[PDB]
Amino acid sequence: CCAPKPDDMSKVPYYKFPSVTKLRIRPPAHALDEAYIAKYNLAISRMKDLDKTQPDNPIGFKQQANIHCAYCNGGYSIDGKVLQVHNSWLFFPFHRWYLYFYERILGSLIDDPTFGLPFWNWDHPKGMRFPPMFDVPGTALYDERRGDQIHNGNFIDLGSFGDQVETTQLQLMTNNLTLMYRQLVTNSPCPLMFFGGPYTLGSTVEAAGTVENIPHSPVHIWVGTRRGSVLPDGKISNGEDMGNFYSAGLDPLFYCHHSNVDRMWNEWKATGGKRTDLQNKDWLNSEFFFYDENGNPFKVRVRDCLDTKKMGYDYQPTATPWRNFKPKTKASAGKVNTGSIPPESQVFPLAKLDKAISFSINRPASSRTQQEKNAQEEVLTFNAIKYDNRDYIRFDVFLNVDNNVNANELDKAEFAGSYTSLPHTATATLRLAITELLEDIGLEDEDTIAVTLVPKKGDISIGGVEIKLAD
Repeated sequence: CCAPKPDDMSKVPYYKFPSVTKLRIRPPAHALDEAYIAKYNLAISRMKDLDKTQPDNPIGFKQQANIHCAYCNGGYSIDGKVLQVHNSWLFFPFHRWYLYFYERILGSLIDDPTFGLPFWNWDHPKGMRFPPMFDVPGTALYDERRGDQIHNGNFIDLGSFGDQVETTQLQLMTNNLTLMYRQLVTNSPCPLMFFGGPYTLGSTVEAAGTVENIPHSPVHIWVGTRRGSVLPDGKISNGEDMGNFYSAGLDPLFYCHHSNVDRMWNEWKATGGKRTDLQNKDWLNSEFFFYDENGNPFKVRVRDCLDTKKMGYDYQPTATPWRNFKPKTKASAGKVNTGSIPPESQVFPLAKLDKAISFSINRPASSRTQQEKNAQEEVLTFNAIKYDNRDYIRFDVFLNVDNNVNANELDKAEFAGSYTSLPHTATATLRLAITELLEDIGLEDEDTIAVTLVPKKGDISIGGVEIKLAD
C-alpha cells in the first residue's frame, strides 16, 4: 500500500477533459473476439513490465493496485479531509474516476485511443461464469491467486459468502437474478439507498448502498482464494487476491468487475424517475486525486463523472433480464399471526443471531396514500449490525413467513434482502425498501408485520430494528 501521492494537494491542478472526446465502448468480457483479447493482454503485459523497469511510475500495474489499496486504507486526504470511498456514497464516483484513468493508461500503452475496458457481465446468465479470457495461464490477464470455486463451468454465486453452492444450478441462477432485481430495483428506489450515505464523522457506522453490499462483496469473495488455504506459492491465504481489499487490484479481473459495477450505475438510472444522481452539493463537490496516463497529478470532482459519455465512454448495449425477476409466487399463503411471535422490543438488542428468528414490528403508518409513498420511502432498518471484521457474514431477511422458511429459495415475494460482509468489531446498517413487498403480499393496511432473519454465515449481533419513512 505504498501509494504515490503529492504531499500538498492544494498545489495539484484540477483535471481537464481532452478537447477531442473519443468515444470508447466497453464490451462484455465473455465471447470477446481474440483480437481484442490479444490487445487487452498486451496492454496489461506492458503495465506489468513497468513494475520492473519503472517501479516508481504511477501508471504501472503494482502502483495502480496500490492506489486502490491506499484509498481503501485511508491514505489519501484532500482539503484536510480523509477520502472515505468504501461503505459510503463516494463508492460509485471514486471507482468511476479510478477506472477512467486506468482505461486511459491501458489504451496509451498500446497506442489505442479508443480502448474499452471490458465488463464482467455477471448480471446476465451468459456472463455468470468466470470469464474464459482471464483463465488462460501464461497470459497477462491470468492470476494464480484465485479460488477454485471458479472453474468447472460453475456459475458465480452473487450472494456468495465463501462457501460452496448448496442449491441446484437452476436455483442458483434464479437466486442470482432475484438478488439483482432486489438490489437494483426494490431496494434502490432512491439515490441514497443506491449510493449509500456520507461516512464522514464517526459515526463509524458503515453506510454502504445496495450494490456495494450485494453483489459487489460476494464477487470479491467468490474470486479470491479461501482464507487459511495454502497458496500456490506455499504460504497461508488471507483471501488474495480479489478476496482481500489490500491485494484485490493485483488481479486484472478486479478492474473488469468494477467495469460492471460502474455499468450498474448507468443501468440503475436508465429508468429515470427517482433513480437520479445525488443532488447534495457536499457529494457533488467531493474530490479525489489521480495520476493521468502521462503520470501527471490531478484532482477531480464527483460532479464531473455523472455522465459517462461526457467522459468519453459507454457500455455496449446488453440485455438486463433481472428486470423481469419480481417474484411471482409466495412462499407462505395468508398472513402471519403477529400476536404469536415476540415483538421487536423483546428480541433486540440481539446478542447473537445463531438461527432463524421471527418477530413482529410496527409500521409508522398504514394505508399510505400514493402521494405519501412518492414523498417518503418506507425503509426497514437494521441498526448496529456488529461482528468481527475478520469474519465472513451473511443473513437474509423475509417478511410474513416463519422460522421454517427455505432460505435457499430467494424467488419468493417474501424475500426482502440480505446483508453480507467481506473481511477487511465492525458496525453496519442495512436498509430495505419494503413498499413493493407490502403491496405484493397484501400487507399495506397492517400496522404490524412479521419479519424473519435467517443467518447463513458468521457470528452476528443486531442492536435494533425499526421501520422509518425516509425522504
